[PDB]
Amino acid sequence: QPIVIKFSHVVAENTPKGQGALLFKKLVEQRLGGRVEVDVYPNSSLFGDGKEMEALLLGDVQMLAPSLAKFEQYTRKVQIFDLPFLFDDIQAVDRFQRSPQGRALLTSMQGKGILGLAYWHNGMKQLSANRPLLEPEDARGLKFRVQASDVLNEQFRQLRAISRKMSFAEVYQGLQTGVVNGTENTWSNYESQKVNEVQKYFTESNHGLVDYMVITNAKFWNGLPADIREELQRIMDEVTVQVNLEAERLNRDARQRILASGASEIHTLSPQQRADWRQAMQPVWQKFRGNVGADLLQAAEASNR
Ligand SMILES: C=C(CC(=O)O)C(=O)O
Repeated sequence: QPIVIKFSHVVAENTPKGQGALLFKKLVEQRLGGRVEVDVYPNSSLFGDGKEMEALLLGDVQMLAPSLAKFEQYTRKVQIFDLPFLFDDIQAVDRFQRSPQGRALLTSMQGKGILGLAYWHNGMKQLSANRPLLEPEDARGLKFRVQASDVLNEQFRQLRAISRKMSFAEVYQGLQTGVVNGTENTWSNYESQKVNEVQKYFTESNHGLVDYMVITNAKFWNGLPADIREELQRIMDEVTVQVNLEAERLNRDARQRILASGASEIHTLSPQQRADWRQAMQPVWQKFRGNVGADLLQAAEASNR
């Protein structure tokens, strides 16, 4: 009789998405009277990148919240969120997500059996490496780990660097062993996974973002009793507010803990240095302009107002 919802993810528990998954479980327990139960599998403990979606389509899991950079095998529209320097900050991405177009992207993969339920924020991305990254030319010849995204692969190729798509669980070992010597991520991801132990230099570039689309199997979700589906959506909407609030503070704490370690430095780009990094990376947009389309790019650019 109880409907079971298995929510798998790849991040540590002490994170926006980690706390969000646990909060969803808690609120379902406190409000659904045992009619729904939620199991949460963090840190790739059940499924890591890629495999998670294969499992979602098979029904081995009922809920995921993957980075918006990881949907190119289902749609090419969500690639917009990966374009470097498109969004000035999370407030901008939030505006885009709220737009009619941003809301419609939650159904962009419905024909493949994937239903989006919400956007969760994590934060802006920074750059890391074993050498200082002050000017774009510093990235040349480095090997950067990226999420499984052609946009992100091309971003570093544009900087004359090598890109290596790797699952999130593999980043630490990849950097520790030299398979990669740098990467990009939020302060939360870096500190939660202790990647600062293997990256001496960080650059607060805010050159992109890590945000998530909470997703489910359309067949499973659309097959739930209406009253339960609606209540679960209402809970999810409350959980979204909480995740979005904790994301900001968790990212600030993570930065402080990295700076306090003494084993890693952080360089903050001047507005002009940032413009130069933007100038060097923005050419990549031309490669995806066709996939995303002029309207989405217009809406995203308008979100910076
Ligand atoms: C974005 C991530 C992980 C995530 O926060 O879900 C990554 O870099 O693979």
